[PDB]
Amino acid sequence: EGVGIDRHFGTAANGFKYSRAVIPKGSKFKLPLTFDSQDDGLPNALIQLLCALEAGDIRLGAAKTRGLGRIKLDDLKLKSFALDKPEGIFSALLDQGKKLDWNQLKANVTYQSPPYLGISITWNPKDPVMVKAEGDGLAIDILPLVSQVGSDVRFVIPGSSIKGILRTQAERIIRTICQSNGSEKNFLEQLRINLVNELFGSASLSDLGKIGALAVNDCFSSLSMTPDQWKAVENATEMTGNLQPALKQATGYPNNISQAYKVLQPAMHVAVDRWTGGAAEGMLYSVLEPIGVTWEPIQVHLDIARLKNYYHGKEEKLKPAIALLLLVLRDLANKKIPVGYGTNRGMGTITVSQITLNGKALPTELEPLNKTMTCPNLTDLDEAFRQDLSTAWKEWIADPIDLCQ
RNA sequence: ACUGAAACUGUAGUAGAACCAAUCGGGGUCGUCAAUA
Repeated sequence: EGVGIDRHFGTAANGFKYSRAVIPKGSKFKLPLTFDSQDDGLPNALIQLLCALEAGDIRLGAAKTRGLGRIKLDDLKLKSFALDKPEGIFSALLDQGKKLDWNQLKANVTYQSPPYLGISITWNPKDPVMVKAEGDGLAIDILPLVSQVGSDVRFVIPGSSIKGILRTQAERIIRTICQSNGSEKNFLEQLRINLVNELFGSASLSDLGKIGALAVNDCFSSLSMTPDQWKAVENATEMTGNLQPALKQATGYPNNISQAYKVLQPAMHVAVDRWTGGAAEGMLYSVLEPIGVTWEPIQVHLDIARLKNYYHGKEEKLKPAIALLLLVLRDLANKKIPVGYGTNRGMGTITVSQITLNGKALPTELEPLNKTMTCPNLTDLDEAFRQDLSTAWKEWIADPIDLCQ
C-alpha cells in the first residue's frame, strides 16, 4: 500500500493512493529455456544473457524502478541434443542429453554488462526507521511493515519509499536553483521537472512517460523472524502483557527484555492540552519503534544505458544528471533525507557509513565514479572530476533546458 | 461411369510507466467528593 506525497504541503496527495500485490521475495520458478542452434556452438549474446541472469542483472515484471523485479539464476544446466545426428535424436528421445559444464564456458568468455552504476549505501537508523504497517495492532497502533523473505519475515523499507524521498530531494534542488514554486501546481505537475523526469521517470500519460534510469531495491532488515513469531506480536493485546513475550521471541532475546527492547522498542505518545496541561486522551497512540533493527545496504541501480537513450547517446549530457544524483547522495549522507514514517515525529534519520559506486562498462569520463565514498561530501571523488561535473552542472543551471531535446 | 492428393492460423511484441503510506500529537498531570435535615 502506498501514497504520493504532495511536494508543497509534504503530505499525502489526495487521489494518489495505490495498492500493489507482490509475489514475495525468495519465491522460485524454473528457468524454462530451449535454444535451437543452427551452428556448432552456443551464441555469445546467449552466453552473456545467462551470465547476466546468474549475476542478477535482469529485471522482471512491474515496478522495476520502484522496489521490484530483481531475479537471480541458480542451478543452471545446459543439455545438448545433436539433432543433426542419429545419436543426438535418439538421445533426445531417450537419454536426457549431453551435459555441458557451464563453468567452462562461463570462464572462457568475459561477461559484458550494458553500462550501469551501482550505488550501495551502507546505512543505519540514526533514529528508528520504519515504514508504517497499514493496520493498527492491538497493543501497538503503529507497527513496522514486514514482508515475507523466503520462509521468514523481515522488516522492509520498500524501494518505493526510498525512491520517492530521493525524487523529492532531486526536485527540491532543481526548483531551488530555478526558484520555481510548486505551490500552485497539482501533484502530477509538481513532479514534472527537468533531470528528475529521467532519473526517476514520468508517468505514461497521452507521451511524456519514461521509466526511471534510477532503480531502488526493497531494503530488508538483517533481522528476521518466523511468520508466527511476528503474528504473535501483531496479535499481542497488552503492551506489558503478551506483547513482551512476543517481542522477546521476535527480536531473538527470549530471556532478556532489555536486549529485546534495544531492537524493537514500544513507545507511547501523548498530546497535551495547551489550556489544561492534561493528556488529551484519545490522542494517546503507541509506536513499535525499530530502534535497533539493522538493515541491509540500500541498493540503487542507475541504468546509464537508459540515460544514454534519453540523451541520444551523447555522454556529455549525462553529467548534469550525474551531478544531480551526486548532489542528492550528498544530502542523503548529510542526514537531509529522512526515510519512512514519522520523520518530524522522532523517526527516520539515517546514518550513511559508506556509498559504494560500482560502475560496469562506464565511459572513461565517468570512470572516476568507480569509487567507495566515506566522506559525506563526496571528496573521495576526484576533485578534477567533481570540478568537471560542477562545470557541466553550472552550465545547465544557466539554461535549465530539457536534456532529452 | 467412381470421394483428389498434400498444407501447424502461425510468425514478432515484458501488462507496463509514474506515485515516500504519509501528515499533526512532551507518556502527561492537583483539588475535593457527597446531599440532606
